Amino acid sequence: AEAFSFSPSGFKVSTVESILGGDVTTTYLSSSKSFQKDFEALTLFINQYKVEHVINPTKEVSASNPESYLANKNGYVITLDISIKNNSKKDKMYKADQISLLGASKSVGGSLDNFIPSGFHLIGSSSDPYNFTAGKTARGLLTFTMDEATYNDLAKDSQIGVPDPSRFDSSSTKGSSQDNVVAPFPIK
Amino acid sequence: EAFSFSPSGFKVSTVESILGGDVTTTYLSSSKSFQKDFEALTLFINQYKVEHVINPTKEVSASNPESYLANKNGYVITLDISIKNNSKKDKMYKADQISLLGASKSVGGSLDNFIPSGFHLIGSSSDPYNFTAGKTARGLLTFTMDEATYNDLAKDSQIGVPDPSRFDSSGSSQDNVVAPFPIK
Ligand code: NA
Ligand code: NA
Repeated sequence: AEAFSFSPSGFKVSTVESILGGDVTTTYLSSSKSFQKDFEALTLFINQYKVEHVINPTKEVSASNPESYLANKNGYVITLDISIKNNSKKDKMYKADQISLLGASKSVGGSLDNFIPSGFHLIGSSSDPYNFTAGKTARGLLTFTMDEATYNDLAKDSQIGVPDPSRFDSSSTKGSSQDNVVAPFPIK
Repeated sequence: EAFSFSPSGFKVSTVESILGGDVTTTYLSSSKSFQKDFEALTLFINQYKVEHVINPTKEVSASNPESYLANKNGYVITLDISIKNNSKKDKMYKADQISLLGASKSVGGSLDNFIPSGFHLIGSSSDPYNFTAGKTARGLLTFTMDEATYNDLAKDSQIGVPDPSRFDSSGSSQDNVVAPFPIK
């Protein structure tokens, strides 16, 4: 496999190495579906994910680009291939960058941009990437970027926190009605 | 008696005043239990209580999120927290983005629900989310949930406290904290 894609072989190609250089290794790969949650209207699937260890990065990265966090230190990038299926007849909002990884004493927020090539972003609709068209399934990437200590903190019994889409639904007026999921999410 | 930050004052049930029914404090932590020094802000948890609400009897406006527990049993967890701004510049923080992280569920906080007048966490008179340089703000943060959700959290309970950097206009540099938070 030469170019990154959502296929089983394409997914193994390192966007991270293309950006940071250095010594990059895939330390964990989960190539089969590992999560499905049916909320009221949206179903979220995790199709596959990978964990990459970057040491001794060597490429130039714009200091203002959030990816630069790992341009001058070792760390890990965890890339998830996710799908959001809208089962409703109405468009629904979701903000997948609000998904987090939960470790022992640290948590890491998701990104819909870091280490994600054009063509592979999670986009609900052209009018608004956060608005998921009725009936459709959108597929794209979500990444978590961290230093080595943070990976080590998450290494055993990490979880993934997935907010209820109701947080983003203007008709929902009680925060306590949210069914926010916390699920096992091994990264080692 | 009236609510206050004293050890006995903190035990006064604002929740019962709003919901009626039968309200019982099932867990009480009366000594400082959490401190994190972020870049500019230090956040402390001074004390907290867990209250079980059974069969509320008082009317609550439907437009008030407190009404989540107007017609069901549940729990309200109230924290007394302080935020000190060690910087020479005012800093933003939205403490309602703190969450309780359970075994399989999480619950977001509120700076409004079940909090008595005079005890809100208010960073400054300009904007409650803006914390005045060199000052310490103190006030309440609550978490409201049904019984099943409490039971889930209580099995394996942590608190998630976001790095204030997320609210500072000027991501992986975030030092987001997860801390033990026993609630039974
Ligand atoms: Na944890
Ligand atoms: Na937990």
